[PDB]
Amino acid sequence: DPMVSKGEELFTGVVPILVELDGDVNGHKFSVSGEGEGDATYGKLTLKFICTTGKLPVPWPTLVTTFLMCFARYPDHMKQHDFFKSAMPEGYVQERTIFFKDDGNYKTRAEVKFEGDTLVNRIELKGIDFKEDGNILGHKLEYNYNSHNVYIMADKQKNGIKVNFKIRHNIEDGSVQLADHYQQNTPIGDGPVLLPDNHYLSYQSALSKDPNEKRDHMVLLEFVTAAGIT
Repeated sequence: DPMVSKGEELFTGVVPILVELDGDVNGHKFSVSGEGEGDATYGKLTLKFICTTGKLPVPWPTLVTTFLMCFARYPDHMKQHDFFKSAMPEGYVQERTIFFKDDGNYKTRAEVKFEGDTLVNRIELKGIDFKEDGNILGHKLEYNYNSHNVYIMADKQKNGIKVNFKIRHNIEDGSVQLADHYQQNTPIGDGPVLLPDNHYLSYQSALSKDPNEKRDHMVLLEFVTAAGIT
């Protein structure tokens, strides 16, 4: 399939990644840069993020979803359902609203695209209605992360996809902070794209710290595999 060949041919080896985020949560401003690499053959991403403005005013884990679904491993039987790659190199727009239960919300807009050989994820994040002493602005979320299925459906009328999922962030007292994600993706280009049958992506995420890093930061290792169409 000459289509499966193209956007796909972009992802067959290891691909450098750049991430840039401009954040304002309750008038708390911040910027984050990230660098790393994706190997979609194995559904694998390794990135390190740095708050370049000092202290991150929210928990790092609250940002993991926002900080690259084109790096999912789609099984051979499922290649015709990989929207993310199909949109490349021109890229796509990924927009979210993420509702933190009993707290504020983030609204994000991202452009995911190639800049030459580098895959680039440019983000703007606005958070509003947060509690200064909640689990988010009060930094009460543990530095870890649970595995999660993400359910993808076609959005045929917007020539793109809808993604819907919940993330439970562990709180220090042992309870959980629910973060309800609503997502929409649309191609940046005017060309054809693969619009998938309902399926899901399985996410495993591991959060760590660089022992030689003084700045406020996050090392993220994600494995992501498409499933749910046998």
